[PDB]
Amino acid sequence: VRTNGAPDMSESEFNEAKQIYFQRCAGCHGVLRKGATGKPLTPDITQQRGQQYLEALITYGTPLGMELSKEQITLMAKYIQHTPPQPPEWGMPEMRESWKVLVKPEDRPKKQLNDLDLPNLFSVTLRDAGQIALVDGDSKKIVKVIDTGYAVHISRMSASGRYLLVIGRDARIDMIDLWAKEPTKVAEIKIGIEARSVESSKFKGYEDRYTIAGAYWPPQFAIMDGETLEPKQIVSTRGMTVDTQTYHPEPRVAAIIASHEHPEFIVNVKETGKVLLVNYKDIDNLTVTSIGAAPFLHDGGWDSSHRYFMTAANNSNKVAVIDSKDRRLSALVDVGKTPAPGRGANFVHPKYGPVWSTSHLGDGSISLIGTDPKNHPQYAWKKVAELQGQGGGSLFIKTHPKSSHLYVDTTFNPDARISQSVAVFDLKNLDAKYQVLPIAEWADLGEGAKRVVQPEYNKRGDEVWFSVWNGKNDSSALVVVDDKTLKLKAVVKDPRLITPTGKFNVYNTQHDVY
Amino acid sequence: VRTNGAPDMSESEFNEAKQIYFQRCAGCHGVLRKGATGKPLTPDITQQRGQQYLEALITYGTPLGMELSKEQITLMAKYIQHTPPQPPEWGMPEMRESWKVLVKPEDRPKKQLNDLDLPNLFSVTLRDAGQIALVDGDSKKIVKVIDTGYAVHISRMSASGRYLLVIGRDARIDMIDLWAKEPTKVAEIKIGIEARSVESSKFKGYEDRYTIAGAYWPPQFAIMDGETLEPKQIVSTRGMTVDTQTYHPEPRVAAIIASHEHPEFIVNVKETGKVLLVNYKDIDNLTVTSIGAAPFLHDGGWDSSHRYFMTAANNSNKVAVIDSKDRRLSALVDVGKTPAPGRGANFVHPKYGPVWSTSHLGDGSISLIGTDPKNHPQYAWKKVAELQGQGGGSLFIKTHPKSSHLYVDTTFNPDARISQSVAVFDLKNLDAKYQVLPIAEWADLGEGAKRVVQPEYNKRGDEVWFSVWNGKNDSSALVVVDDKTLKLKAVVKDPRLITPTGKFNVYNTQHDVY
Ligand code: DHE
Ligand code: DHE
Ligand code: HEC
Ligand code: HEC
Repeated sequence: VRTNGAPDMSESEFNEAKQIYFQRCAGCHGVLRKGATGKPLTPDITQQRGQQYLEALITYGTPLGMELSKEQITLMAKYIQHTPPQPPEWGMPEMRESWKVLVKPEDRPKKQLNDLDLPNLFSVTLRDAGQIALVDGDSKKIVKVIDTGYAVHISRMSASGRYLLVIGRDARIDMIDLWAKEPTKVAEIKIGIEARSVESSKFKGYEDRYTIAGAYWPPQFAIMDGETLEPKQIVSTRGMTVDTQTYHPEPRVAAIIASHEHPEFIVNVKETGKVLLVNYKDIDNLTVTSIGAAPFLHDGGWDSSHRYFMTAANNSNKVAVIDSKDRRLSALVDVGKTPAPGRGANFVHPKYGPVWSTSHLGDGSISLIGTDPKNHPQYAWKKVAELQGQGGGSLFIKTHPKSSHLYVDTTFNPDARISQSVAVFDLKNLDAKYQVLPIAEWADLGEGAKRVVQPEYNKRGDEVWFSVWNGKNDSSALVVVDDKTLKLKAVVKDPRLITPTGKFNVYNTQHDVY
Repeated sequence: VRTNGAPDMSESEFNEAKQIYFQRCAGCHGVLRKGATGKPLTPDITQQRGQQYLEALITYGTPLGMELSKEQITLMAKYIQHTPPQPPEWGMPEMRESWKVLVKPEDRPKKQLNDLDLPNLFSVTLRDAGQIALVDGDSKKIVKVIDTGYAVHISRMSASGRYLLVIGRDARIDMIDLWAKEPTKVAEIKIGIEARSVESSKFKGYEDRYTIAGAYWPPQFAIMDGETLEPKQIVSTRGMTVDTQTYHPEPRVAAIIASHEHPEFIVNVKETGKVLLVNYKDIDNLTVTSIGAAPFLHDGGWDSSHRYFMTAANNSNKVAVIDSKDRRLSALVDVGKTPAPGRGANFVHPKYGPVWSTSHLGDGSISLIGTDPKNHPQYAWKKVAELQGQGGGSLFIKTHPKSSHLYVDTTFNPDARISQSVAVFDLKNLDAKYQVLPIAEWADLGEGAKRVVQPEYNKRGDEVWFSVWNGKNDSSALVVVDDKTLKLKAVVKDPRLITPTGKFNVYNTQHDVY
């Protein structure tokens, strides 16, 4: 057991110094030792550190985000310097053992045990901390900090409006009961090594029946019981591509959305460019429909009518329209460079009719795609208009049926001021340019990167919440703006609020209000 | 580039001395250098041969079944001594290039151009020769010897009764027109590295629309146009198992049968134990239903009513009943050791009603499973009776609706006499023991292994054809018996008849007459 220029020793040691890498350095440091937003563990940045320094750093840790014997550390040190490993296959045993039922279905209350205005609660992600903050929308006070998995990507609500599903990027799901005295974890499970999406069944006759979770590694998605989180089925997404029709060993599972028209899960499988329609009717025998879209599928959401899944194929610069009723690809609308909608933004255009919008990453723009074939067939599935935001590097854009301004964030732009503000449009005059809201400046944080991410409204549609994403150590905040006035309403600040990313309003998430 | 005790040299050479192994030593010598019925190429039987002898043997060949420069031979010699390789991924380019249209659909005749009694022709496989013999059923004369791929496993008829599909174990399919002056190849294609089954669409509204072929390597099946053999879709079978629900990197595609009730292909995926129902309605978007059966699925066939696919799960010692109408697993009937039906044998029992039978490999016996839930529900999906053949190592068993004797071969039994004869039962008295027919002795071949394989009837149901499978060099024959008399009718002998294995009667294969 040898690499291209670092300590080489054999056997057994390879298998174990790497099983110790996937211990609690799997989700933190990556699958192929990548390491987004932190400093890399790629063979060369680490070989430069050395056989002496690496032992030291692993042994005492560091103060920005750091149990093992001297022998296991000497190991990890000579072995992170080695050729990159063979990522484990996470099957049913590994998944059924990680399954822990913290509270039984009968032990759980029949009705609410708190004064909490549940539909107006915010499930805020605390990335680097590996927890979620249950912030109140009126009092602007953190009601409860719950211990979850690492870097909770998204939070989904169980259609009923009772349970809160949260998934870590380390593939650890946690179910939370919002009806308990103090809302705490009632079930947990690890569905892979690295994941992104969790989702519950939301069709007519199944509200909360099954829970699905998509994984980045292994290329699979796992279906569970939507009450106890009991693994029932696991399906591999390894297969042939849509473009070149060739084999691909790692087609990652991206976004998932429950079909409201049929008993299915609409699963975005990235690299292959196939949107899977996973029928659950008969679960011990799965029926999957492989709808070819466009390569590199990513995020997206529902249109105004909950019929069309508007997904972004980012490295193809197209938006795929999935018809959830007729179960086919409606069109591959060509949009600008690297589209990134999140769930998207739905409003009613005066001169074009009901639309769905998306901000971009390579380009800027906000493409307006028509979502109505019945009353506006000449505009549906075309980039009819086009608006212009501050610049590239945009992740989300938001709107609400209650009132008027359209918000587009720009989290990853090199221009400091742009990456610390949002472009607010007025729908009642689209030819009018945006108003730059100094979100991060209003926060009064002082020093840091102060990146502005995700515009998330409250139930009522009067407030718009922002996350000022700043380093683990730096002062981070949540900025609340009044939609009608366009002025600052409040700033939620706290040291427990370590790296706030995604904020999910319970009602708005549950009823898909975007 | 080094192994555990043989010449080691680097780079480039690994990739090429192995691309030359998959040249024309892929189908002949195996995927992982296995090598059924010939002497192995496993690292140790070959390392013992030596760096000097291997160069010699590859350079001059041998007289029992054997272009490259001295450098490429020196290569192959140092490199077959190396660690076993990384089997290529055969995608769409490699498959679309291998596609050759030898005759256009318009160039082909509107009606027959020969005196041939097409429904009573035998497509006989000549294994080691890599060809098929079109033997006549009345005159017992080879009408045409056609050049195909290596070791043509099965031969399937296009529902119409016009085209003859033949697939090599080297995954080379060849379509043959039986209406041409001299029936020759009208289309060919290579769908993988190693395959077994080919099949055409046989449901009500699709007779000859699409052609499917299952592969052992890569774990996939390819769907083509049933007229021109145009690759349209390729699907990977790599996935989770049914028993332990764990990942498996090589679930081999075994038997395939076209559903006569729905627009589907019933695909047996071995290792995973999943019987796939591949819907073709909309081909650019495939709907697959994963019906869990029992691990290690293999062969099988239809019942009397063409409704139930009776497949054998050999290393599970069960027979899975697939309902092609209601689209579910009907039952997992427990049978004896290592079941091997082929397509099976269907007859009407006097005291139990319509049944399906299967001979075995580990055990002997012929298990009788009831195939009627309507008139005989108390016997359906149970091993009601049980008959006894000569011994273990049995591959096929046959019967015909016209007349009375049931034949069970035994090709792989150590007892020479047993492996050279067939057990003939009388259905009109099942308590009566079998009559041992000295098939290979009647052939008058003299020296050899003289293995008896596959009882195949003629259209009329009066003759029963056997294949006396003897070595490439030895004298091989086809023995024809008269079913009514149980005596010898004729013996087809010829030197072109090198290793006769599977004999397929055109009408009997087409209309699934077993
Ligand atoms: C597949 C996917 C979804 C859709 C889920 C769904 O709705 O079913 C999604 C949505 C999301 C949403 C959902 C918002 C919504 O309301 O729609 C949030 C909060 C979010 C926070 C982040 N995303 Fe996300 N995102 C990825 C994956 C995804 N992001 C990546 O792979 C990527 C590009 C790289 C990575 O490092 O993981 C990435 C980076 C980020 C971030 O950097 C964020 C800001 C911080 C973080 O935690 O990593 N992503
Ligand atoms: C999956 C499969 C089928 C069903 C196809 C269908 O109907 O869709 C089948 C049927 C068949 C049938 C179909 C007969 C029928 O009418 O049902 C034939 C002729 C046949 C000749 C052989 N079979 Fe076969 N057979 C395999 C695979 C299969 N055999 C193997 O993998 C195995 C065990 C090992 C191997 O070496 O390939 C194997 C060995 C053999 C032989 O040794 C035979 C006698 C000679 C040869 O050519 O290799 N198999
Ligand atoms: C588990 C056995 C491991 C291994 C192999 C390493 N880590 Fe971590 N790591 C993480 C963070 C946030 C940092 C950056 C902040 C800081 O250093 O304070 C790091 C950095 C490292 C390095 C050094 C990088 C360099 O400068 O070259 C190395 C060699 C390293 N880690 C190895 C995060 C985490 C955790 C997230 C809380 C956890 C747990 C781990 N690391 C675990 C391990
Ligand atoms: C392609 C580049 C190759 C390689 C690597 C080899 N063969 Fe063949 N082989 C086949 C048969 C039928 C035999 C047995 C009969 C006989 O030897 O006459 C063999 C045997 C070998 C051996 C030697 C086995 C031993 O005694 O140790 C080796 C080293 C070997 N082959 C290498 C069949 C075929 C073919 C089927 C017609 C083809 C073509 C190839 N072999 C091609 C190659």
